[PDB]
Amino acid sequence: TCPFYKKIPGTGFTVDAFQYGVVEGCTAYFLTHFHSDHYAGLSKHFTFPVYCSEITGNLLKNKLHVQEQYIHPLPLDTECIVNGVKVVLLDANHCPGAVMILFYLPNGTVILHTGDFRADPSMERSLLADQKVHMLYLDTTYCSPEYTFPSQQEVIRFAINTAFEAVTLNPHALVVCGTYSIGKEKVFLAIADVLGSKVGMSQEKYKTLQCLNIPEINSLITTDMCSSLVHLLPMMQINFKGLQSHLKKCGGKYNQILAFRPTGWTHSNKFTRIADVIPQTKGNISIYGIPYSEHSSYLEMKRFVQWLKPQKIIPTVNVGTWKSRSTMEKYFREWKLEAGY
Ligand code: NI
Repeated sequence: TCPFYKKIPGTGFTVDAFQYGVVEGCTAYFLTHFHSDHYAGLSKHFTFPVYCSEITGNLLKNKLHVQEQYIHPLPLDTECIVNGVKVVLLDANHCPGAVMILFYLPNGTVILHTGDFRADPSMERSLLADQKVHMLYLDTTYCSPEYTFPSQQEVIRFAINTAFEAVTLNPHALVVCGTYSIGKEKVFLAIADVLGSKVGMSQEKYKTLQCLNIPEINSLITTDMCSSLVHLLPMMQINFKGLQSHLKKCGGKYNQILAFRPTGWTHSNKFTRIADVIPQTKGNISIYGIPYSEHSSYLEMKRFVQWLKPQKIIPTVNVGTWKSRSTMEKYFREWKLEAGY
């Protein structure tokens, strides 16, 4: 049964609600982005209208084989009418194709659903600036002050300089980057650009990347592993055993691996500056864990919400425990009293 925080009152609409069978009263199903916790339940047998971005629609058609007649892509930053309700899709600064959705209810209420997002001050100059929002359905993944991490720009700087140093010291080193979903493509693309290489990968991952409208992508990626000195591997293989086994397959082309594991936040963020990060090393294999996040830090979240001044907030992440829910409500009240709304 579909939970309340996936339903949009006063409409026939649901958001990221594909795993509950046929939802009673739902005339249009919105999908914020192509991550499996959110698309869970879609397939080629789905026969209700799906509303999403153009990129999310390319992935629905090519990866899950949803038939074209049920896929309704919408342009961003553009007022659209769906089943007689005005909607707009905004960039969520999450993974490729990820959107937030503004719904303009017939009774005059305005609702923003952020999907998954990384809040940024640049959102304060989108179409959000123009009007009041009554209810916010908020990605609260890191809604606690302990959750600090660097900008994406600082993390990429660390990774490019680390990779370029290693391979200039040893021209026979291979760089490996872990992946399990779309998102975080800047990690491997930035590293391959500084090394003058294409990124090599499996046929299934190359397929996924071809759906993403990334400029000049044919120049950046390849399924020919032998021509490439940056390889992508499934995240599960990013460990000493998996990497040893990969090096064996490269036919004595390489004598060292440097590997990156993009994570979200980890507790070593509570102690160590990005500058000071060191790898785990066994023999000729080193593994860096780097805190590349596609969700808001606590401070980024707080700034967006205090700017938006919503009348009511409905969390969409960490809603399963009483202690979580109570923690989040406390922070929302602090933010409200501090800013005066
Ligand atoms: Ni996500």
